[PDB]
Amino acid sequence: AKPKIDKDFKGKANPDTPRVDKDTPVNHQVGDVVEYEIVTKIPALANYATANWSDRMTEGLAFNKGTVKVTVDDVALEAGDYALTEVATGFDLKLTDAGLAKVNDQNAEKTVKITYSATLNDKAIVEVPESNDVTFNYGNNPDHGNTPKPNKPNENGDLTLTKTWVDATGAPIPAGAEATFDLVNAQAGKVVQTVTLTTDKNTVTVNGLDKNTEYKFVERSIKGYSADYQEITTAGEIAVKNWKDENPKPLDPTEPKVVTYGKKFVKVNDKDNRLAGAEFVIANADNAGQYLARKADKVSQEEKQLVVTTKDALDRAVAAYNALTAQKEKVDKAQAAYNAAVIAANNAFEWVADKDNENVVKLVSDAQGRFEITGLLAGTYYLEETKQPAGYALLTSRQKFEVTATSYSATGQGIEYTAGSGKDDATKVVN
Ligand code: NA
Repeated sequence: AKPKIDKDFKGKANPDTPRVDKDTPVNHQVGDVVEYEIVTKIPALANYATANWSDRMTEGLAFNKGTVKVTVDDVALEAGDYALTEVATGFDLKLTDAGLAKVNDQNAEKTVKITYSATLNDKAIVEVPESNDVTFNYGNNPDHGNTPKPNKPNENGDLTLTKTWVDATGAPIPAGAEATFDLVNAQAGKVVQTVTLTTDKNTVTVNGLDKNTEYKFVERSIKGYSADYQEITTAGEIAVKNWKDENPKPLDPTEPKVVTYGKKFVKVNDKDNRLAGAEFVIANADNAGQYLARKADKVSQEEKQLVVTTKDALDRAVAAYNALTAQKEKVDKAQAAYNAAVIAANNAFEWVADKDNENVVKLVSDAQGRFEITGLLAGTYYLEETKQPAGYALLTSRQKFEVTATSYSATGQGIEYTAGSGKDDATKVVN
């Protein structure tokens, strides 16, 4: 009777028997190309006027335009069978009359498969998942529904919902019913707040949200109305239009999640004094092996140049600081600028045999001894010091560290990343 849907990583999707652990994010490294598949079962003897799929992704996943492929019963559709619209944050794929004829009026269940990919990018934050979000909007009447578009709150934590209503022709009409929405953290898929719009007030502001987190208002199905989520035009505002299409509720599968990991370090001496200007690379073995580098063909000339120029300025700041008596915030700022340039340039990682390779990632301690690495797979890695802090001997041994699902954030480690934090969330490196 009703169609069935699932979305998962390529090869895992199963509309009949969806995977049990979907909610648990799968560890990837920055630059990974994540392959997705949507599988939809359409019943025999269907007579749909609309069969539309739409997907929107959180900002750390860059939809790869041109990667969409669609098959029915493992047979490729023709260009004329669907209308595909691609945007920075995803796509909409709508069957034309020609495409509908291939899933309608069939004597057996039809299986639609849509595959595509997205690239995990440098906007991803360690331990915060990234996600897509597919909705299948269908019915015997034309349907105007689509998938939610995630959005961040305004600077002060406010996110506002506005709802309007139209008939099947697009003409405004009064609210047809009370409308309930679940405000969902779009990264993790957890509901944070439920709101209800009465028939006389079509807007509501939710306060206290995280300005660096994406959310979405997911409409609970209202009988005979389809939810058309408007493109995002500004932070802190989400608009929804309800069409009186008189179609069934849409299909809304449980999407998988991806996540990257990281590690924090503090450079100190034997008295726990924090040291600026120590430089390190990362190796994949306790001796020999390879070193962590950004992939040269995935980084622009401008991105590479910024790493170099900010490093030069950091070198100058470290020099000027080291000249000061015990009795510079300049170092911290310069180091943060360099760190930001490194993150922006680290679009993808690879392992290289030559530690002198110009693309090898180089970490530098600030005036609080701090340095860090983000965007990694879990594993056992090894720091190698390449430049000692002024006045100290070069370390001779590599230092083992473990990257895990909580290694960036957890206490129970060597030292406070930032003194006084109360969290021992960094690896201690002693000079
Ligand atoms: Na969905």
